[PDB]
This record gives sequence, structure tokens and C-alpha cells, in this order.
Amino acid sequence: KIFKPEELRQALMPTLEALYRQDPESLPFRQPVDPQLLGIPDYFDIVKNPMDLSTIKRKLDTGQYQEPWQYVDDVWLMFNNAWLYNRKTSRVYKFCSKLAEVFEQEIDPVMQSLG
Ligand SMILES: CCOc1ccc(C(C)=O)cc1NC(=O)c1cc(NC(C)=O)cc(NC(=O)c2ccco2)c1
Repeated sequence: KIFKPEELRQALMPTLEALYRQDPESLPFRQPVDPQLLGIPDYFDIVKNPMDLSTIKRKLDTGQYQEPWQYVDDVWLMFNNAWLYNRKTSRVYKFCSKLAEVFEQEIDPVMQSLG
């Protein structure tokens, strides 16, 4: 019912590492979207709440996820943002879908273990 921050981090960190391990698929996701650098100035006309792997990793490393579902919700925020902004035929959309497939495989045994 109640989780300790370090045990939560140890349970969840391998699922995040499995996303970082996807290369090149995780590359658009390893740092916050920079619309200036990427040439996509409408990004924040479309995406309300940005999220990326580096932000999730810091929240995990500083104990900000006190329930497993808060971690999962940030991962899916990252996915949903990319599916929302990018065309279904685009690199980032396809890479996002690959990451979601990987995550779905990795997170299920972990959540079964945690609750
Ligand atoms: C041009 C529009 O870019 C985007 C548009 C939208 C979104 C989102 C998340 O909604 C993300 C991006 N970012 C990328 O596509 C992107 C960014 C970086 N690195 C940096 C630091 O920006 C690297 C790569 N490299 C490869 O994907 C790659 C390399 C080799 C094979 O594949 C791609």
C-alpha cells in the first residue's frame, strides 16, 4: 500500500533503462523537446505538458514518484505527447510506438510484483 522511495526506484528503474536502451528509438526522447533547435515552433501550441526520459529519470532519482502509477503516468504522458504532435508516418511517432511496445513488455511483471 505504501512504498519506500528507494525500493520503488529499484523496481521501476530497469523499465526506464529498457527505454534508454532502445537506440535509435529513444533518441528523440532523451532530452526535453527543444522546438527552436528542432524547427518545430508550434510544439507548445499542441502539447500542454512536456515530458521526456531525462525528466522522468530525475523524478525517479529524487524520490518524486511515491506510487508506481505516478511513474507510469509520466511515461505515458511522454508517449501521448509524441503521438499527439507527430504524424502517424513520422520517425518520432514510429519510435514512440516502439518504445511503448518495449515499455508494455517490461512494466507488466514489475506492476504484478508491486501490487
Ligand atoms: C526534427 C523533429 O524532431 C523531433 C520532433 C518531435 C519530437 C517529439 C519528442 O515530439 C522529437 C524530435 N526529436 C528528434 O526527432 C530527434 C532528436 C534528437 N536529439 C536531439 C538532441 O534533439 C535526435 C534524433 N535522432 C534520431 O532519431 C536518430 C538518430 C539516428 C537515427 O535516428 C531525433
